Amino acid sequence: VTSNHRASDTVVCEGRPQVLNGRFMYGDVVTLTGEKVDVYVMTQPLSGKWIHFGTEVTNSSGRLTFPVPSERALGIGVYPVRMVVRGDHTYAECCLTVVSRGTEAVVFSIDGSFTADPKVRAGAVDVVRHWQDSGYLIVYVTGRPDMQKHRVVAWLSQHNFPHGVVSFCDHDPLRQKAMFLQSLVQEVELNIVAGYGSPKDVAVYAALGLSPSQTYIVGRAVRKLQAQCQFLSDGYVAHLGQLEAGSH
Ligand SMILES: [Ca+2]
Repeated sequence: VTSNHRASDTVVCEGRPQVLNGRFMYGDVVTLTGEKVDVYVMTQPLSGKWIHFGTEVTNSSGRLTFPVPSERALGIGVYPVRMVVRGDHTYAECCLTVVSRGTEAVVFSIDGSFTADPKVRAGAVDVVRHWQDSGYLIVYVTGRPDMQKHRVVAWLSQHNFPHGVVSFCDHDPLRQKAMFLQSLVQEVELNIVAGYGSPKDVAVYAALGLSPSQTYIVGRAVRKLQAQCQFLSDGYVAHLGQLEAGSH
């Protein structure tokens, strides 16, 4: 019945082609195939005024790829995006983040970093907020399908987690996470300087090229992983203290 539309938070380096993606489903029992969707960008992020950028048609799997015209390409900043289904005026929302080349970022694996509605680990929000206030782009990744974005984002907003680029899976979640982060590093030209998560994430970060100094993992240390990461045995609050007195 009710629409369950999702639009991908898109991060892109300046000057580079800007491409927005979305998927449009109802109830994903129903797939919105072959329907016109209008793409809006709030080019003045605090104005509340939407600008129609163009229109695209969803494919057989309800997906949408919309290219931002070069004449309308957005400068460095974060811009709200809304994709409206013309047929019933339902919509999805996501942010377009345009960054300067070599922008430094921090990755958090949502379930493995933040959970213990699941309860939130103590001091997690403050660590993320610390990284953002220190000048780092926040990137949230999760193995969950974007079908659940509506629930995930809400959770993130409930605990007042800082605004960041949120990325969701379709398949193997680890290959997707690894390759996605790789695409951030090579095609978006981000400088990922630290990765957070649970033990299963170590491999992923290792695949990115992150050193064990830069890989923070929750829960007491595990011997197989011994030289592959830093364990946050004492918790996020303690970790925050150890960040604040510089350790990174
Ligand atoms: Ca969650």
